[PDB]
Amino acid sequence: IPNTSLFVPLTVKPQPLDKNEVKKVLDKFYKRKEIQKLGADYGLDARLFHQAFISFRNYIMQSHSLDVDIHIVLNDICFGAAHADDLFPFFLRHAKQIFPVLDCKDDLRKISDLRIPPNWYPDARAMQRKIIFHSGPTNSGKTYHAIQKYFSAKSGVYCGPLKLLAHEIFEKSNAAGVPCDLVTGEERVTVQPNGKQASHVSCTVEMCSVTTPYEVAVIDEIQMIRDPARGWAWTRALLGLCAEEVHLCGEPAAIDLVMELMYTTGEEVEVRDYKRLTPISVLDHALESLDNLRPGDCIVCFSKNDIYSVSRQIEIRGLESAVIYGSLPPGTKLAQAKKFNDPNDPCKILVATDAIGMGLNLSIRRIIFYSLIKEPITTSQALQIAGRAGRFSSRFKEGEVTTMNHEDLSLLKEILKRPVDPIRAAGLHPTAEQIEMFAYHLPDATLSNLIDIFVDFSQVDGQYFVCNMDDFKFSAELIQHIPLSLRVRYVFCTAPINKKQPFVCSSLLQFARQYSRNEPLTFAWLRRYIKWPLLPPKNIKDLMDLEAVHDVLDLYLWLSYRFMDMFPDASLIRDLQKELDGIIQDGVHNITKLIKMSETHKLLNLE
Ligand SMILES: Nc1ncnc2c1ncn2[C@@H]1O[C@H](COP(=O)(O)OP(=O)(O)NP(=O)(O)O)[C@@H](O)[C@H]1O
Ligand SMILES: [Cl-]
Ligand code: NA
Repeated sequence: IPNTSLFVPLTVKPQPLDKNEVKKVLDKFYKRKEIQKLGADYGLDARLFHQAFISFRNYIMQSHSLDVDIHIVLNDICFGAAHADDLFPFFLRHAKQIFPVLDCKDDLRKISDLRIPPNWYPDARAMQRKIIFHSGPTNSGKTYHAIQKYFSAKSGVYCGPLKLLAHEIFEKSNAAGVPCDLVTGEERVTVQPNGKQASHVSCTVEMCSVTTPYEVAVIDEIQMIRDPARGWAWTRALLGLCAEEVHLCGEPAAIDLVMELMYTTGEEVEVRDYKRLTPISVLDHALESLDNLRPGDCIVCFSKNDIYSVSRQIEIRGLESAVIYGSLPPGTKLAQAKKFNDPNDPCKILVATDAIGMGLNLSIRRIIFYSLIKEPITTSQALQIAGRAGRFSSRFKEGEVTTMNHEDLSLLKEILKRPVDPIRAAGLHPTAEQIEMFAYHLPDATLSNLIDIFVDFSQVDGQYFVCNMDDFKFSAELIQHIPLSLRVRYVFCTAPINKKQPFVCSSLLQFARQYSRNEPLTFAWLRRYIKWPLLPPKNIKDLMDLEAVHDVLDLYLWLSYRFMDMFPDASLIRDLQKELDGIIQDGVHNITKLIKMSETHKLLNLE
């Protein structure tokens, strides 16, 4: 069972015998089928047996001094007083220092046993919870029902997939006369001047508390429970929120799994179905040509190159367009959204990625898929994107959907109507405590190696899977040379970073390094580090750089809530970040000039 390729051999350096005879004894020992078979009984397969033997022979041949007990046995084997198999217990103890996993396999199994996840949440197990799955398309009112139920409860928590949604529900709750706190990875707002927690809170799903009683919880986008990297946060909220009613919102493809899980907790599931609030239809004609653009059009693109090329093509036609993509800061996304939505603003076309699928209220008359390749978009993605046309909360009473090119149109019709398979399993991840206990057993393993050994030893029930830890392992490998305690290193490797931006990676090293030296990262120090003041961008690469500085400031903020004394200046950094969002916001308003500079001065080819 255990994958022995994951074991990185530790070095055991060398500390009267005939060394030529001993070698002969060693070489025969290695070759005895009996000895190899006894090796395998103890977990030494061919590779471990081999690697332990190489170092064992090495240690014996090169040590100036052996322990007395092994010395005597070698003397006695050489001189006929002992059988050669008597060397085996020494070889085994040697192997166990080369490969300490061989000394604690049962222990590691127990530590990484992830079966019966609900037992991890004794507070939720200790009370009745009823699960209500509000199932339906986007724009069906499934979310509105859950959220109103939340607004009317004496206490409640909303858990969303996106920071923008946590903000939005926090703003709506307070505007509706319901005191509501905000908890995201980067921000905590306590609205009550008494500093006490409000009885409603709006959070990103990873930040929800599983030890706080609530009358009502809402878990938005429940199907993200199968997300390969993030699904674990949805499993944790679904199994662990101590709410009398747990309201779920999402697609019907998540229902069967939810029922399998809630069967294991003995909790009732009530499904409530919703239909689209307004009409929607797919057209018989492609857009075919950008000449055919009309106010309220949204062209959805699957690469940033298409975003640039399309927004510039639109400009050269004498039209303005708004731009939305995932890595924009949130004040920019909102400012672009507001220009596009304002009927009296002549900017009336939106060029956006699939980031518009959730978290922004957009008044879109017609979705035009620019292409259908991201590999083709999935039925779920298409339906989420499509359904953004004609939202009940917009002035468009009906929605339209089409593609740009005519060949794509029946492919789109086909994708949209194709049945979606039930999702099959819920994500789990190793906790900080589990990895810290692994590290006590295997204190010389690197953290990225411990994660792989944990995953390999772990056991899960049929309805779960262990989430991907590639991001976490990339950070671990980046900071592996910095001295940090296990629990601190774990937190640093969980900070969410875009590993494709060198300045973000350089910043994580810098923050980890200063932490390790007890050197607080102050506002003044950070301001010089990012070379403030930063200037308006002149081209796309300048914009990308600003966005990368904005993410570094997010990294500082994320860390400040885990390490307050070493990142003590969060308010001041937030202020600086808001000035940087303003600069990026003006640059994005002017994005067609940045793009024109990139193409015409930098000669970048956008297609
Ligand atoms: N009864 C109602 N009165 C006023 N507005 C409503 C009502 N029902 C729904 N809405 C609005 O119509 C839009 C769609 O509702 P709903 O489908 O519950 O939300 P949604 O934003 O599409 N969910 P998502 O797919 O997660 O973005 C939202 O702006 C709602 O706040
Ligand atoms: Cl490490
Ligand atoms: Na524009």
